[PDB]
Amino acid sequence: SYPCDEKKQNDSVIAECSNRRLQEVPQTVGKYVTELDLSDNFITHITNESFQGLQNLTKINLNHNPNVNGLNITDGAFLNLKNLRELLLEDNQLPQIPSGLPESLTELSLIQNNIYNITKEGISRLINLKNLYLAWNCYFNKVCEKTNIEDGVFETLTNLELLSLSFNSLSHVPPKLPSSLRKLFLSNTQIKYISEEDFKGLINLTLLDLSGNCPRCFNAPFPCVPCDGGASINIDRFAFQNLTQLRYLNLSSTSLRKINAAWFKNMPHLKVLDLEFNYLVGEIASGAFLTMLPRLEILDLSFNYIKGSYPQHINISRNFSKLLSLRALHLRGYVFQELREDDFQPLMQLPNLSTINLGINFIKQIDFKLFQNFSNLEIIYLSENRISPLVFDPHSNFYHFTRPLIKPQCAAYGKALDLSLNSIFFIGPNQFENLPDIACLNLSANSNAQVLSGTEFSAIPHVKYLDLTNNRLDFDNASALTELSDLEVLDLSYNSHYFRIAGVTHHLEFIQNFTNLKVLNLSHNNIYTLTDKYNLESKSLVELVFSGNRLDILWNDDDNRYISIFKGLKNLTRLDLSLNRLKHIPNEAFLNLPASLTELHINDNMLKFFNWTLLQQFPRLELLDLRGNKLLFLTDSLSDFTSSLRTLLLSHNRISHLSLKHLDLSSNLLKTINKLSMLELHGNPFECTCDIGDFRRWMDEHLNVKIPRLVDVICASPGDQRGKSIVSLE
Amino acid sequence: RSYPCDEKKQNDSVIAECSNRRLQEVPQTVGKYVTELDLSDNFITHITNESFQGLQNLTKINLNHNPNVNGLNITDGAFLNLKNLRELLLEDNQLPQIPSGLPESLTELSLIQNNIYNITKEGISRLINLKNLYLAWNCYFNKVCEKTNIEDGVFETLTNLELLSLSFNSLSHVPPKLPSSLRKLFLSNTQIKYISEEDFKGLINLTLLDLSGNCPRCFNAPFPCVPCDGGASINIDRFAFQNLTQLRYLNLSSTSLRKINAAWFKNMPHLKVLDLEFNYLVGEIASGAFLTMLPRLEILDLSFNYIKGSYPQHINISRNFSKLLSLRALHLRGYVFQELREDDFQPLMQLPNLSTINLGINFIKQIDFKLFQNFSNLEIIYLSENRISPLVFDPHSNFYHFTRPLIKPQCAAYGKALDLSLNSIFFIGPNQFENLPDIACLNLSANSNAQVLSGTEFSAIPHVKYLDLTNNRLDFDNASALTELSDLEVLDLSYNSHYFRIAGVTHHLEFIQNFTNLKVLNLSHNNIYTLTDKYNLESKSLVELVFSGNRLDILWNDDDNRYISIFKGLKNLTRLDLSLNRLKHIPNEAFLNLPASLTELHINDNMLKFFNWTLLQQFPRLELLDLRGNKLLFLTDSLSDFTSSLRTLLLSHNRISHLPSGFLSEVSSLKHLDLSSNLLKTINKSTKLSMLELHGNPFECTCDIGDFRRWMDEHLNVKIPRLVDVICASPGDQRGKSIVSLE
Ligand SMILES: *[C@@H]1O[C@H](CO)[C@@H](O[C@@H]2O[C@H](CO)[C@@H](O[C@@H]3O[C@H](CO[C@H]4O[C@H](CO)[C@@H](O)[C@H](O)[C@@H]4O)[C@@H](O)[C@H](O[C@H]4O[C@H](CO)[C@@H](O)[C@H](O)[C@@H]4O)[C@@H]3O)[C@H](O)[C@H]2NC(C)=O)[C@H](O)[C@H]1NC(C)=O
Ligand SMILES: *[C@@H]1O[C@H](CO)[C@@H](O[C@@H]2O[C@H](CO)[C@@H](O[C@@H]3O[C@H](CO[C@H]4O[C@H](CO)[C@@H](O)[C@H](O)[C@@H]4O)[C@@H](O)[C@H](O[C@H]4O[C@H](CO)[C@@H](O)[C@H](O)[C@@H]4O)[C@@H]3O)[C@H](O)[C@H]2NC(C)=O)[C@H](O)[C@H]1NC(C)=O
Ligand SMILES: *[C@@H]1O[C@H](CO)[C@@H](O[C@@H]2O[C@H](CO)[C@@H](O[C@@H]3O[C@H](CO)[C@@H](O)[C@H](O[C@H]4O[C@H](CO)[C@@H](O)[C@H](O)[C@@H]4O)[C@@H]3O)[C@H](O)[C@H]2NC(C)=O)[C@H](O)[C@H]1NC(C)=O
Ligand SMILES: *[C@@H]1O[C@H](CO)[C@@H](O[C@@H]2O[C@H](CO)[C@@H](O[C@@H]3O[C@H](CO)[C@@H](O)[C@H](O[C@H]4O[C@H](CO)[C@@H](O)[C@H](O)[C@@H]4O)[C@@H]3O)[C@H](O)[C@H]2NC(C)=O)[C@H](O)[C@H]1NC(C)=O
Ligand SMILES: *[C@@H]1O[C@H](CO)[C@@H](O[C@@H]2O[C@H](CO)[C@@H](O)[C@H](O)[C@H]2NC(C)=O)[C@H](O)[C@H]1NC(C)=O
Ligand SMILES: *[C@@H]1O[C@H](CO)[C@@H](O[C@@H]2O[C@H](CO)[C@@H](O)[C@H](O)[C@H]2NC(C)=O)[C@H](O)[C@H]1NC(C)=O
Ligand SMILES: CSc1nnc(CCCO)n1-c1cc(C)c(C)c(C)c1
Ligand SMILES: CSc1nnc(CCCO)n1-c1cc(C)c(C)c(C)c1
Ligand SMILES: *[C@@H]1O[C@H](CO)[C@@H](O)[C@H](O)[C@H]1NC(C)=O
Ligand SMILES: *[C@@H]1O[C@H](CO)[C@@H](O)[C@H](O)[C@H]1NC(C)=O
Ligand SMILES: *[C@@H]1O[C@H](CO)[C@@H](O)[C@H](O)[C@H]1NC(C)=O
Ligand SMILES: *[C@@H]1O[C@H](CO)[C@@H](O)[C@H](O)[C@H]1NC(C)=O
Ligand SMILES: *[C@@H]1O[C@H](CO)[C@@H](O)[C@H](O)[C@H]1NC(C)=O
Ligand SMILES: *[C@@H]1O[C@H](CO)[C@@H](O)[C@H](O)[C@H]1NC(C)=O
Ligand SMILES: *[C@@H]1O[C@H](CO)[C@@H](O)[C@H](O)[C@H]1NC(C)=O
Ligand SMILES: *[C@@H]1O[C@H](CO)[C@@H](O)[C@H](O)[C@H]1NC(C)=O
Repeated sequence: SYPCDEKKQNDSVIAECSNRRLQEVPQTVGKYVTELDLSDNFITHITNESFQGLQNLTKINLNHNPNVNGLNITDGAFLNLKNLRELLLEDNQLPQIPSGLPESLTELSLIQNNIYNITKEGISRLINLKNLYLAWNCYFNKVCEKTNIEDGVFETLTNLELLSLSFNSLSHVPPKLPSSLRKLFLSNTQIKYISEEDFKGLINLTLLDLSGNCPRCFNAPFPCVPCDGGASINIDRFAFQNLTQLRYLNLSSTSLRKINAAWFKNMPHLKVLDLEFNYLVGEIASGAFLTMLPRLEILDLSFNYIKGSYPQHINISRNFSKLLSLRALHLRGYVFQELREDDFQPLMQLPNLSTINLGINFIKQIDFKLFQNFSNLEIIYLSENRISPLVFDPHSNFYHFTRPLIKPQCAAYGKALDLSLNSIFFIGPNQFENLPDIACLNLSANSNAQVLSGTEFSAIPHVKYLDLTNNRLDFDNASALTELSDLEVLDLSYNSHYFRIAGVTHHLEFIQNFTNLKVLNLSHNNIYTLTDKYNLESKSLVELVFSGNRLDILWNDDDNRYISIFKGLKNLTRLDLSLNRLKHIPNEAFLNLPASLTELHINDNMLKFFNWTLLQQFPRLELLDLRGNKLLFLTDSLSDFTSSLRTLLLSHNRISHLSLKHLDLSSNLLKTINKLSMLELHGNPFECTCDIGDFRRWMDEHLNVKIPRLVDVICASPGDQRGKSIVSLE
Repeated sequence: RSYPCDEKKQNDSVIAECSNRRLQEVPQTVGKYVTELDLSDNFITHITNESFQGLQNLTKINLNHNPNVNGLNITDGAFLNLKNLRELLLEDNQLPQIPSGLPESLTELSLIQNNIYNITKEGISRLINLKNLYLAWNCYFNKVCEKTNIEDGVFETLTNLELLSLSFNSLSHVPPKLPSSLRKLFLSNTQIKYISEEDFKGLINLTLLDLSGNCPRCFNAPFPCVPCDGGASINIDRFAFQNLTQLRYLNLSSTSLRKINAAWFKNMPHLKVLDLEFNYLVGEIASGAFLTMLPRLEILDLSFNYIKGSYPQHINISRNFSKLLSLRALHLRGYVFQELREDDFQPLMQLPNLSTINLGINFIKQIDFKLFQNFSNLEIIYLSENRISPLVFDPHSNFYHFTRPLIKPQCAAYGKALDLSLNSIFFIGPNQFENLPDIACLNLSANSNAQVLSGTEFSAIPHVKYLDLTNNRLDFDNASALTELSDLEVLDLSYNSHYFRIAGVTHHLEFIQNFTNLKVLNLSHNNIYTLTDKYNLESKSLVELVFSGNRLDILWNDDDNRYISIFKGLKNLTRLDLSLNRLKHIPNEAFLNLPASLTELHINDNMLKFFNWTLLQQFPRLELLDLRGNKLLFLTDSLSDFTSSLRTLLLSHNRISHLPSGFLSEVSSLKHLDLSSNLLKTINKSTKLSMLELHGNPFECTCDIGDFRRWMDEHLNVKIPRLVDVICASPGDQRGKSIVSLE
């Protein structure tokens, strides 16, 4: 299956031809293929011969061609393809919409080109278009002052559901838009005024994006140019009167000081409202508009701080109690010093509020008991505040940061409190007094140097997932954290002494006291020696991450004190030993790794030899990861030593000569192959020669097996073929 | 030409540096003129009386850290031959006993980091000339030495002994029968929990006593630590120090002290330096009888005396601090408190010579900054690692008192220095610097500070000369940025990025030209890839631009050639750092538009495949050219035709495989040529050259090299370092031998 890999999905067969240095549309493409991904290549010309005799094609991706003049597409180059629905032509340095596109198309993407004329003929006549993407064409870099949209070019597209013109200079919403529209994206379009007539038709509209017009252009990485003065976007009172279906409204970075409550009079289903990066401190305090949003589930009022203002208190309108459907409130970057019980009274009566996001407010103190008064809080996000011890890609939501606030696997356990990146340099006795019952707690990165003694967390004893990463904690005391008898996940990654000094010693006895600890992460603790007790012991532990410590020192111990260090983890199935500067694992030591192991990582060490013999000791082992070592040869008789192994990763080793499903030998020193569904081989210095004919034939006799990056499976020698993919030659 | 050691003249005397050379024996190829021999950090296993035969003149030997990667075997009387041996260093040698038969000539002996548990007469008594004896670290916590045994009176015979260090051994009690000659006695970490009146006896000449780390304050300690019973402090008799009238330096750090007996200092009128770090003296700081007893104290360290879990509103400073009349530096780190008021520091305001106040690591939320106006000689206000908001191992180091300058000397040289690094100044409040004295040196490093600089932020301290803004998230796009500091000479904006760590950051560097006396600017690691509106840096004054870790590759592959002249407007620039800019190729005309004034050009750690040597003609003043760590393949045949000014050319870690014949030829304005770590197999046939570095090349040790070998012997002036690492790659049997080794 070449030159592309060809694969089943659904009832459709797919050709992945992305990122392979192709200089032309191959003619070696499977005839069954209905979707062709040619993205991120070096293709320069598309003609009506490029896709000849291929009626079946339904989707083509030509994005990012070519790399490192743009893409030349003849007139009617695609017209032949009677079934073409989806055509992606992003980042192609196109100067005009290609002429003679097939009427079959339902999705067309021309983002990141140089198209300044949206002409009928170009797109008129593509009546079947549902989704049309024209964003990022007349962006500030280079020639287009304004994007010329021929009058009524879209009125003919009466099935158009999505139109994106974001990141082009338009000045005004185009007239003569089809009523069929459901999602209209007009972010960053230099539209400083919205008339009553601009959206009058669009009854079916569920999403409107006007973000970044009259931007709040403060320290924004991307070019930012506000309207004259600090002037906000101008939106007519009745601009939105006929948009009864709107669910998503984005007004981020429109320099808004006032929000007209009449905008929402006829908008009873509004679900999500983005008001990040405006100046709505006043409006938050009064807030007529808040009574008009009884179905709002998500409100983002982030980064509406006033420059230079660090008020004692936040002023929350009482009208917030009228957001009855509110599930998530995002109030980052208001910036204020104190949160009192009373300031959040309006929110205490909202029945479905499960997320309060107060990140990046530099709050010095919070009256923490106030969070007891919420019936459905699942997420309290307080990262980047100042709590003390208590005694690019177009398809990104630029204005709203998009990944989960708290790691899903932590918040899964229950109520989550994230106090990362605050001032909690030690754990005060009253640190967690008056909190609700917390299951997930983040203390990451507080320069916290607490000597854990078994009393610090007793006020929230039902924590299940505890992130303590990037602190300077001492867990020598065997009672450390034992007050959390229900703890399942503990992350102590990157924990070191305060002074970041050479030395330190560890005592890991506290581990055994937990009867339900599942995952423990000790990565990059620079553990080189254990005190008094040389064995980790746990009946419950399933995953130990030990990367970035000094097992080289521990196992070269003159007394062999640590030969059985992990053996006491009787239930362990995953072990990470990466980055331990291992040259040689004493045979004995390796045999005393838990027999229960399922996944063993010893990558990025300096292993010169591996005793393959010992694998019989691990009947359950499925994955063995030995990447990035210095290994020289493989055993001839692997089948003797394991029946279990599915995946063996050997990339970045020195192997020069040659029951399971995946073998990675990429980036080794193989000159040839003499004589299971994935074999990785790229990066080996193949001697492209006839000896190689054996292996070549083997490839043809096993098409099911996947070999990725064939294009990077390269002849090194002799000189005649060097740099040539082994497959092309005969 | 010396081998294996490098030999040099130091003062009057000749010296051999044979450190870290993988030697497996004491060489016999050592210069006869040599009086000091450094064989440290090698693979030597045996020292016999033959090791140093024919080196009578040796005065100092360093055998430290032999061997590397069981210990060093020294025969009896191995050194006895050497009549002039004064200084013998035997550190980290895994020795089990003091070598027997040491020469009586010794004045300094160091046996630190070994396994010596018996300090015997026979070992050292009768080395009557010893002045300095170091026996620290022999019976530490790790391994066998349960306790360390000192034969009675072993030191009484050493009547010239001035320094005795027994730190980091288990002793339990100060040894008896110590010579009166002692001036410095180090007993740190010796498990000595009690000090009697009799312990210091007749040590009337003593100027330094170190008792730190006995009954340690163990909390969170970086190194293994064992406190005494309960939280008990060291026990020091009232009269323990009554006859130590000369004492100048007393170290009581980490002795768990709650109370300081003022009678300890009754007879100690000259005490200069007093270390009390890591104790529990919060109470004593508030009352502090002892403070009246120290009129000549210049340095007081009361750091890290915080109480566990205590974060009091206020610090309580005794009025008795006003009796420390000679005080030059006060170190009060890690007391930990929330607020500093004017009144709290009244006692210190009247001390005439107090020039350093060190309040690092106190997590102070607010300070009444006007209070520092009331000090006549403050040169250093050190406030790192506090919580100010916006206003609207090596045994020869001090183990307890962190030793480098608090503030970079080159910053503090300009004047009063204020260090507010690692605080909470996420923006610059309008009142940030209201009420400060006149500050010349200011550190704002690492405050997550996202200020949009507009030319007003620093107007209350307008005479700042050295400004460190590193590791913040500042915007200096406004051309008025920092212009209120018209006297600014040094600006460090290293590691400045957007708050949200989102990339794509654009820059405007017009503000630079406003300063008529800006000398050094550091824009390193700002990931600058594009400039808005103005594409030229311009300055009449600037001498040094550090531009490392930006994207000149992007800037110079500009399709419009917008940045061909980017630096040309820096008319006075003499040093430019272009390292780490991912440069593959510098457009010829971009290189020509680098300032002609340049004296030092660094383009190292890029990916240069080619270098247009011809352009060096445009730089008649260029003295240093640094092209290390690139991908360069060959050298022009006649460098002399392109420069008559170049002294130093660094080409380490490049792909050069052939030396042009007639190169290194003609004009020789070249003193230093570094071709180490390249791909040279040999050097053919073909100067004021005085250093040639060649180590790390895969030399082909077959007979053709003989040319180069002979050339070495015929040019002894030319220094070639690391000859031991100038190594045959081929043919096998020669591989791994130094080429000088070949017959
Ligand atoms: C300290 O050490 C701990 C434990 O190792 C680290 O925590 C783990 O981090 C890993 C990422 O390293 C997490 O694994 C990732 O979880 C994602 C979510 O998984 C969902 O779907 C799976 C399907 O099986 C479910 O099992 C699961 O319940 C979730 O609903 C996955 O998206 C990731 O998938 C990965 O594998 C596939 C290949 O099969 C790839 O296609 C993906 O791209 C990706 O590589 C991944 O599995 C794991 O969840 C974490 N565990 C815990 C307890 O949090 C910490 O990160 C570490 N700390 C630090 C600072 O390093
Ligand atoms: C942003 O950019 C600036 C400018 O580069 C950096 O500040 C400079 O940092 C360098 C070191 O990285 C400083 O250079 C060092 O100065 C030391 C002090 O020198 C004293 O003694 C000499 C005696 O000749 C005098 O010339 C000098 O005036 C001082 O009295 C030197 O000790 C260093 O010497 C180096 O060279 C010799 C080789 O001959 C070696 O033996 C030394 O060990 C060492 O390698 C060195 O010259 C420079 O002084 C700083 N300048 C300023 C203005 O501050 C900032 O570091 C940078 N910021 C960041 C975050 O990188
Ligand atoms: C203004 O706010 C609105 C919300 O009110 C916001 O609209 C959202 O835009 C984002 C980004 O363009 C859309 O997210 C995409 O959804 C599509 C369709 O299902 C997917 O193709 C995308 O996922 C792919 O690509 C991702 C990243 O490139 C990958 O991570 C992913 O695996 C997929 O391969 C992506 O999720 C989102 O649909 C809309 N919201 C809607 C339609 O309701 C708008 O972007 C805001 N404006 C700005 C400038 O931020
Ligand atoms: C308790 O406090 C006392 C001071 O009251 C302190 O004594 C000091 O010890 C340090 C460390 O040994 C000494 O500083 C050294 O002085 C000597 C001689 O002049 C030098 O050899 C040392 O420099 C060498 O090493 C340095 C780095 O290791 C290098 O910079 C240099 O190149 C040299 O190779 C170093 O400057 C100091 O002499 C004494 N103070 C005296 C004698 O007054 C003692 O260390 C404290 N105790 C503990 C446990 O910390
Ligand atoms: C606790 O807080 C830290 C900081 O917010 C989180 O660390 C980030 O993790 C994400 C997602 O895995 C990474 O992509 C980022 O690089 C990390 N950010 C920083 C600032 O280090 C961490 O995930 C949080 N822990 C939990 C369980 O939610
Ligand atoms: C400003 O404060 C920062 C942090 O205190 C100083 O940064 C240290 O610089 C020294 C010497 O160059 C290094 O050895 C340390 O590793 C640095 N620490 C950190 C956390 O970066 C900086 O030197 C100070 N600036 C001045 C001018 O004194
Ligand atoms: C907090 S009120 C404020 N006033 N000036 C600033 C920065 C300068 C103008 O952009 N900030 C501020 C605001 C925000 C949102 C963050 C993240 C930071 C670091 C600082
Ligand atoms: C100062 S109050 C305090 N109470 N317990 C601690 C840590 C436990 C001591 O081993 N700290 C504290 C003290 C210091 C000195 C620093 C630096 C930190 C981060 C915290
Ligand atoms: C609006 O959407 C509905 C589906 O609810 C559809 O039937 C109608 O035709 C759409 N309006 C158009 C295409 O103008
Ligand atoms: C709260 O959530 C439930 C389930 O998602 C839903 O039925 C209910 O209507 C929501 N409450 C409001 C006021 O919307
Ligand atoms: C092993 O861990 C699993 C979870 O992965 C758990 O259900 C079980 O309790 C553990 N088994 C034993 C024998 O401890
Ligand atoms: C692997 O180690 C075992 C010791 O348990 C030994 O018997 C065997 O010889 C080793 N195999 C190899 C190839 O070194
Ligand atoms: C004590 O010190 C002085 C030098 O400061 C000296 O004159 C006297 O002899 C010394 N005592 C000895 C060597 O016993
Ligand atoms: C202050 O310093 C000067 C010069 O360094 C010195 O002469 C003077 O004695 C010192 N003052 C006191 C009170 O010791
Ligand atoms: C440039 O700086 C140098 C110091 O390198 C100095 O000698 C010269 O006077 C300065 N010239 C100007 C014009 O500032
Ligand atoms: C270097 O550039 C100059 C242009 O000034 C040109 O004359 C010369 O040929 C170039 N040399 C090389 C080796 O490219």
